[PDB]
Amino acid sequence: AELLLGVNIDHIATLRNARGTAYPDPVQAAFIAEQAGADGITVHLREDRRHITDRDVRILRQTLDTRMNLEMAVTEEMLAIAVETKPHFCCLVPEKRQEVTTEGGLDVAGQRDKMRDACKRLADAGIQVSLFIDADEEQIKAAAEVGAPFIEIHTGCYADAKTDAEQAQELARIAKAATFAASLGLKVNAGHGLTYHNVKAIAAIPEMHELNIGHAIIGRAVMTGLKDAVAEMKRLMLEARG
Amino acid sequence: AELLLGVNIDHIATLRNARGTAYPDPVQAAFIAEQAGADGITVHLREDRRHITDRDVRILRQTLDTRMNLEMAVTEEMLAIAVETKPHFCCLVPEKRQEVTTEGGLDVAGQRDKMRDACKRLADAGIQVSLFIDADEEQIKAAAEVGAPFIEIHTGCYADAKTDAEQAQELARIAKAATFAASLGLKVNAGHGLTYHNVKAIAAIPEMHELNIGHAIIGRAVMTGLKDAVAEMKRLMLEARG
Amino acid sequence: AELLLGVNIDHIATLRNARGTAYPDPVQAAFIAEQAGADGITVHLREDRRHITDRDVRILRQTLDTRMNLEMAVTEEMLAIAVETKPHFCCLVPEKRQEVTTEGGLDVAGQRDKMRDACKRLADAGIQVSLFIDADEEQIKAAAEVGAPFIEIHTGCYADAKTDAEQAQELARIAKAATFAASLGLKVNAGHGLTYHNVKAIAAIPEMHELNIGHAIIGRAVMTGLKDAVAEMKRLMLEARG
Amino acid sequence: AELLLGVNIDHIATLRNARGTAYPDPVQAAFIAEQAGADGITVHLREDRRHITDRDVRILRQTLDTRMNLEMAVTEEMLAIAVETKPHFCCLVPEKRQEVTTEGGLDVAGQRDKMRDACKRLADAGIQVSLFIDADEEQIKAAAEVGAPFIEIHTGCYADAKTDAEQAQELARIAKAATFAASLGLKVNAGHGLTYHNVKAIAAIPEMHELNIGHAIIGRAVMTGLKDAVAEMKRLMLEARG
Amino acid sequence: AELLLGVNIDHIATLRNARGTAYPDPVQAAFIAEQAGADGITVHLREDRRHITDRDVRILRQTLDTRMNLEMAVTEEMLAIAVETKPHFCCLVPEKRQEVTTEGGLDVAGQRDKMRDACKRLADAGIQVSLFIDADEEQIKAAAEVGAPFIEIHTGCYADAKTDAEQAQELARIAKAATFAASLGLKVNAGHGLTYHNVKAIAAIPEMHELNIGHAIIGRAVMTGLKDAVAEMKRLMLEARG
Amino acid sequence: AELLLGVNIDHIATLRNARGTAYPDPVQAAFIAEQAGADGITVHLREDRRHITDRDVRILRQTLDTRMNLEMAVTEEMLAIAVETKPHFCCLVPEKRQEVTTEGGLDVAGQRDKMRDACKRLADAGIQVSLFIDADEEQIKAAAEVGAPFIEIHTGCYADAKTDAEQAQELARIAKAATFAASLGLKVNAGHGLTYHNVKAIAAIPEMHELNIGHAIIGRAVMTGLKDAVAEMKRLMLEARG
Amino acid sequence: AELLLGVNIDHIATLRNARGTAYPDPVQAAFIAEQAGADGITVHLREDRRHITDRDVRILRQTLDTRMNLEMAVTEEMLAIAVETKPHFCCLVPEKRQEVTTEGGLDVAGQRDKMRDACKRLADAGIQVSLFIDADEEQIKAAAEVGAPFIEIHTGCYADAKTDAEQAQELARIAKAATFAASLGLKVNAGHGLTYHNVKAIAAIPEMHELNIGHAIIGRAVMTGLKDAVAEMKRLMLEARG
Amino acid sequence: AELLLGVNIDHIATLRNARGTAYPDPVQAAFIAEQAGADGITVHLREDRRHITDRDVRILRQTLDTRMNLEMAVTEEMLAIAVETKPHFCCLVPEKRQEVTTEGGLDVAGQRDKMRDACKRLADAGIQVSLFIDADEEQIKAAAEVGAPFIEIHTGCYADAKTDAEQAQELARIAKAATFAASLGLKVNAGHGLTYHNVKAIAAIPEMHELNIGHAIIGRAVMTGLKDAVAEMKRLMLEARG
Ligand code: PXP
Ligand code: PXP
Ligand code: PXP
Ligand code: PXP
Ligand code: PXP
Ligand code: PXP
Ligand code: PXP
Repeated sequence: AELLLGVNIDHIATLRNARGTAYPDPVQAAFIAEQAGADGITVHLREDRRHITDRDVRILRQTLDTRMNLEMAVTEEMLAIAVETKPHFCCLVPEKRQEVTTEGGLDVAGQRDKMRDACKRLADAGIQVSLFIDADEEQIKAAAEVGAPFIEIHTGCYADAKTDAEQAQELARIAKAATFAASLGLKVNAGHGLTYHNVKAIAAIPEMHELNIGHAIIGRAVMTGLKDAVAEMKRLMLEARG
Repeated sequence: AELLLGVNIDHIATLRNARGTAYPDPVQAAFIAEQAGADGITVHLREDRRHITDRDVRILRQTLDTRMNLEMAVTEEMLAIAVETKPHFCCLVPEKRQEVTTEGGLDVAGQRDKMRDACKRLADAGIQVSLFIDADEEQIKAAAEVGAPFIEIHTGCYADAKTDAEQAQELARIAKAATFAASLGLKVNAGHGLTYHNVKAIAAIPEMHELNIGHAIIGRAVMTGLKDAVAEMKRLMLEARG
Repeated sequence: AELLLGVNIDHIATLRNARGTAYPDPVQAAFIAEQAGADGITVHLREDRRHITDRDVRILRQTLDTRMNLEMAVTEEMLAIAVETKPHFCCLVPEKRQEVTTEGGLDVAGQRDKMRDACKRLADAGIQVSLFIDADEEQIKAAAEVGAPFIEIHTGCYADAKTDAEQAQELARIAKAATFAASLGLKVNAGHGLTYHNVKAIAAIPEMHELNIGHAIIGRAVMTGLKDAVAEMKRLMLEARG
Repeated sequence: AELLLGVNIDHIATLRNARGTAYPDPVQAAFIAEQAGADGITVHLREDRRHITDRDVRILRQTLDTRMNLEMAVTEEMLAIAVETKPHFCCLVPEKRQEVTTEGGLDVAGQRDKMRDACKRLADAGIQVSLFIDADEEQIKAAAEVGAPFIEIHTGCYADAKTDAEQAQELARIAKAATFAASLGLKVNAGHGLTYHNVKAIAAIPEMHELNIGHAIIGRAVMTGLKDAVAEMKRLMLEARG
Repeated sequence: AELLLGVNIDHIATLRNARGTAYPDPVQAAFIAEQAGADGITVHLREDRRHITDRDVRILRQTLDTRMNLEMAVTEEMLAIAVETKPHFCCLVPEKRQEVTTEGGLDVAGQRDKMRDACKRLADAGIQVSLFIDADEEQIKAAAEVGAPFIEIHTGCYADAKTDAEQAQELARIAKAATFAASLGLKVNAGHGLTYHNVKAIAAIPEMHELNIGHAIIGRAVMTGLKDAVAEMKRLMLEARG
Repeated sequence: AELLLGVNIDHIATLRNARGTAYPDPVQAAFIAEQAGADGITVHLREDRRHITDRDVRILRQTLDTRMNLEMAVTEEMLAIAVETKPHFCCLVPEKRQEVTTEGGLDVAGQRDKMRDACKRLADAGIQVSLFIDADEEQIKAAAEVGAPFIEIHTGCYADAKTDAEQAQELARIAKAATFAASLGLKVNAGHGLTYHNVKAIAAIPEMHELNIGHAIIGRAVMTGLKDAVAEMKRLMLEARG
Repeated sequence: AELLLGVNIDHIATLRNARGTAYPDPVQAAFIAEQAGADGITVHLREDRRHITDRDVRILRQTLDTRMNLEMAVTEEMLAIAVETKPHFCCLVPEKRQEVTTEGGLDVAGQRDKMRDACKRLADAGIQVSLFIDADEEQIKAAAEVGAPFIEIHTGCYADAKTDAEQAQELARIAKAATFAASLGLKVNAGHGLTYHNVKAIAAIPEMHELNIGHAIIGRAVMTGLKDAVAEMKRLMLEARG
Repeated sequence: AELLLGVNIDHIATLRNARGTAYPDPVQAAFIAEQAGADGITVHLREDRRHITDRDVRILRQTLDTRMNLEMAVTEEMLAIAVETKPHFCCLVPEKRQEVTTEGGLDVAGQRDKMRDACKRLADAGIQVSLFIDADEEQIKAAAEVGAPFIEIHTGCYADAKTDAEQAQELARIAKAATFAASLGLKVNAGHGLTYHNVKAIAAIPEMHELNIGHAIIGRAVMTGLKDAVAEMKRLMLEARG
């Protein structure tokens, strides 16, 4: 099967929420992405509704032609929204109310019960769960044990590497983590900080199932337009695999 | 002489600052806009460097092929920077820091002395001053008496009008204010809230020298790309005048 | 006051409804059209929901950046839906459950009580009413007398003209009818059967406020794409006025 | 031997037939498609001529630069039309006058005499026959036994799969069925319900000769234009094979 | 009314007829032209079928969305074909079997009876006749007297002018001829040798109803593509009139 | 090494020569093609200067950025011009003057001495010689014995095959001939009649060095423009080899 | 009638001559420009052949579809080249210190016999002569006295104005000089330093016959490509006259 | 893994410096290239600042989203600039006669102490150093001996080959030199004179890390625009490795 691309459109909403106006509309962006290389659309419903809103989730759930990947913190509010929304995928992330963006991976190994119940609860509601974690063997083994079918490896450290060596070290760390996760029966994704110049090495990793990318695509889109921004990212991804 | 377009690129920076990375870069957005219909580039340096930064102003000042319109609050920090930067145009606006955007016009009539000096100060630097004000005769007479070459009428109320009637009222108000301003020897600009659907009626106002538009252009841009977004806005404006 | 274009996206749904699938989605078409020259989006909620559905109307009302023009028959059902949806505009038309399309013109002059009540009811909910009528001064006088602020002249006979002379005659007739309409205080729109080759003569009529075009645009769109189809239509319309 | 694409333009006519007008014209669509990646054009001449008409078939047979694949039910009428038109390919399908679309699969195993005669008759006129069947080895063995050189596996159950597991199962089933088909000397096509997101798994099946896709392409076309819609589909198909 | 453009597609056929292949097909070119600025499609059925064939006329007559302008010599063969074909317009030209192209205008003043019967015969068959003639008062008066509703002034001499003065003289000669023709009640067209650099002066002439252009459009199309080639010619024409 | 594309621009001239004007100009068409996938430009100087002229060869020789492939008949006039012009490649073909195009291959086996000298003569000028021949071993052995570096297999019969079977026969014949030619140390090219739909099977033949294609490319060009036409042909060829 | 644009392609050669290679080729740039809004092509053959070369001139003279405007210094070498070349226009420019004014134009009032001689000589050969001069009444009287039919006003000072005031002044001086020149029977062009942002004010001057623009267009072309850069400039010019 | 492309934007500055103006601006060309396939940007800061200037370097260092490859001659001025500039890469090149070999590369084997010194010094500052040298074993041993981590092979001879044979020879010599260089622990780049038609053979060499290309891309850009020129070059490179 081919490498999939999940396009995170949160930042379309962050441009909108800077004013009280309704544009640009994430609902439009999703249609564009889905027709230009996206295999899924991702939204992170933050507790503070900083960008994506309940209104967005609600309409997107009815308009997406592919499937929704709902990113959210593991809280009662979100599990409840998640269960009612029935998104195809749900990606559990850690979240501070005023963090710049998603900081690190979930602390699964240190909250086994909490994650186990959440996975169970989402799974009963027919949602395929993905735990966003660091390329960390302990967290990976834990994710598998709490029952999650997917993990999504945080590519931030790789993305922020300051030197070519630091970068190669993070790459290898991620590739090995991915291999270990698959050996435990997990399906594995990756995301955060992926760009047009750093994505191919990540996409070359065989175990990768889907990459979730947002900011870099939206950043290219304001110059170039979303359609091309997405098509270009999807092109580079398949090139790395061929 | 033709109606001019000033593109505000603040929101390119908004998108960039949502994260710690450097893209999208306001410097790229300016080249694009200048080559697609913009006659000048506007940047608003907020006290809280929310979006546009000193870095941005410093490089932009060296890369713009047209000219800078520096929107700023009337404070000593800003006046010093302006005198220092020598932007072709300077647009004085009220500011609070935690504001969603620039609300209404400047209280010029109520601070004649403070405005009188800033105008003289900036003009001695060879900068052309624009006072962002409400479509209010008291304020226009003030701006005139104080010596500012330009005023920029706030189109916010017109943009937010809730009914067709309310819109029409706000329009006639801006149109009558523009004629009045012109009769006092002021050159008049307009801006804030202008979109692809409400710009023409404002562009048709004879006295209008330049319209400063930002958010609606960036909003169209994440869908179509900055180039077409700017070219479209400019096309609508020239059509209005024709 | 620029000639406006209202894009009827009914036929996007005509294509969607031929199968059980959900694409093409009217919601996407609306965003494209509103950004390519459409000043308003029009949908005909038929008694038989052959294309636009309650879902489309419910979501469109939330995603439209411009304004909805709800075409509907005068029935208790429709009037209830309209009062609740609160479209910006509402266009009342004659409906025969099994018709190929709107055959043409409401009999207002013979149902003044019915139309009078409909108009008031919709106006009470804040909806600007448009009575779809033939280029007939008796019908027009009636529309004015019943209180509708708008009328839309049926351009179908003009569109189906079999000879250049028949066409010329229906043009003159539409033109005289529109001038009469305006002298009564009515705002006048026109629609049905307009094409890329017959639209200019109608757009040239000075009294025209908005043209409502659907089928020709969708027919061009499957070939060239909605964006260019809408833009071309709007371009020809503005050329006619110049 | 490259995977071929057969573009079914039935739905261009679906849009044309909603009115009395003659556009969009299937004849134009055919030229566009044949020049954008289509290797053959497909039309379904329905008993009720709801879309493609005798005119379309008569003109298409003269304007096609590639080859026609006539989809039709097995009736004396159709067989007579086919013998006279002499399409390069003919695809026999089950037809119920009022169906939404081809429901799926001919019952060949239970009408061997009928199908045997049809196949011979068409082959006598030089037409290469294709029996549209379900991924069913009994039906497939029969198609081979009756003398048809081609079969087209119905991909509808796979397209309408409600769960990833159901989908995976219909894929495996289509795949095993195709391999069995080939071992019998049959050439195997596939069609119905294929989309931009579900086409690769089908295109990857090595035995596949030509995919016949219609609705998804037209649905994308109203948005982006036929040319790009066909090209995108063909591009994804060739990527799956590589 | 706006200046119309009749696109002559003969040369699409001349490229085709250089081989025994069927491409490029005039039928495709006509659809493109008609959707890119053409108001009518012109074909010259030559006695030697050098480019356009009976097959072309026959299919075009069924596919054109606008109307056909049949150019032909005044011979029994053509009058008969013309009457059976019932094209909207028929343009009578003089013709040698092996001339490079149409050489000059019809000799109407010297074949009054012949032209009178031909006009009559075509007119009974409901065809609007146009006599292609030189910008010559005697020929123009004659055309009017023999009954033709249209004349088409040969722009060849203007097109071939060797010097700027020779050119200005031909321009004036054509403008005066056009004025004289209109004064006699004739509707007037122009064509032959019109290019992207010489068309505007011709289009600026008020009496001009439709320009018929071929070679230059096809010559640009091989580089640029027909759509743009036509749109560009149509753009220049309307510019000259505004 | 990759499969090369040689674009024959003769038919650009065909279109130009249909009239007395200078457009379209082969010189423009060459720049376009060289920048869109062509690795060389081919021009066939016919004795009757039907399309390409001495002017064309003289300027082209100075403007080509890649290299010229001069197709000519084996006559003294031509040999002299070739020796004079110094084209990188020279392709010897049979010619009659009133022929629709180049029919079959050169009779090399039957004129060994004449061909032996032309080859030696041209090679002494530093020109690489290609003998246009039929996929016939007798001719290939002849071309080998005579000293020509290259042979170009005539793909005409393959292009004209009337049935799928006949096509397959012609293909295997060209494929086996190419391998044979290669085994005798000849470099092999192919051409004549290659289209967008039959090129791949020929491109896939391993031994093929360069395919010379003209008419189908010019034919696509009047619709889409030379650039896309060439780029498309080249894309299909590289796909075949991959 | 129509304001004309002459594109100076000198800097195409400037980029080519930076190396020993032949690309980019001015011959190609000329075809692009002539089909994108250029009404003529300008090349300045410098004595030192810094950019444009003898071959450029020789070949361009055979490939231009419009006309050549040969720019040259007044020497015997150039007069003989121009006489032999027969360009349509010749623009005499200063190339040495003993030829220019303190501003940049050709010193005509100081070389009256030389110019009188060049003018008469070029004219005998059928070349229309333009004298490149300053917006200077003395030089203009001189040009009129000497026999030149055209003058081309140097817009450099205007283009280099450092302040708005300074710019308005130079504009004025050019406009006045244009009116003055016209009153003496001279046709007048303008050029040097014209850009996308300063051209409209110059285009609006009514007496302007043609604007000669080079560097800004090529400067834009490296980013957007020559076609759009030329088209855009022409569009801006026509907007200025509407 | 992926072959990389470094775009040299020197000639953007070459076109700008031909005048006193600031356009075209290298800062813009860099954003375009980095988003169109460039993996790095190269600027050669010449002692004479013929094209790239100090401001270019200073600003580019702050705007590049990828990395800078500073090309410079080995002098104290440049070493200090590079040390202070901290570009990611530095490519040492000959700028004076007493620095080059008879071919074009830097004479390392003849200035071993100087290079050993530059290499060590740049390295201490974190700059990866590349020595631009000939496909010469002696210079390569020297570069290895001296400590440089990279060499960039001069492809000029290969690019200027006058005959196919001559070209195959230089290709071979480059390939051998690449393998040899790699065997000594050096990473290797290539560049100078690479074009759209000669790059694939160089890209196919496995040891190649990055190709540095400038003039051909800018040469193409003036025609097609920088974005497509960069994209096209990158596409050709990747095709070569597939
Ligand atoms: C779990 C997860 N995956 C992917 C992303 C996408 O990150 P980026 O916007 O950096 O591409 C995010 C950012 O919210 C995330 O939180
Ligand atoms: C202070 C200020 N902010 C922003 C803008 C532009 O705002 P908007 O983004 O709505 O066009 C203007 C121009 O009126 C302005 O003066
Ligand atoms: C009242 C009215 N106006 C305009 C239209 C649009 O018509 P068309 O699809 O013919 O463009 C319709 C569709 O029936 C309509 O009912
Ligand atoms: C009567 C007539 N009008 C117009 C044309 C178009 O001429 P051109 O191909 O030169 O544009 C022709 C050429 O056949 C013609 O004969
Ligand atoms: C003599 C000759 N003519 C024409 C061509 C190209 O022909 P076509 O136009 O069919 O590609 C070739 C290349 O085979 C050729 O050798
Ligand atoms: C006489 C003349 N006119 C116009 C131009 C065009 O100047 P620019 O390249 O500045 O647009 C030039 C420069 O070659 C010139 O010499
Ligand atoms: C060391 C080096 N590499 C690569 C290049 C690129 O050369 P070209 O401009 O010929 O593509 C240059 C020329 O600046 C160079 O000096």
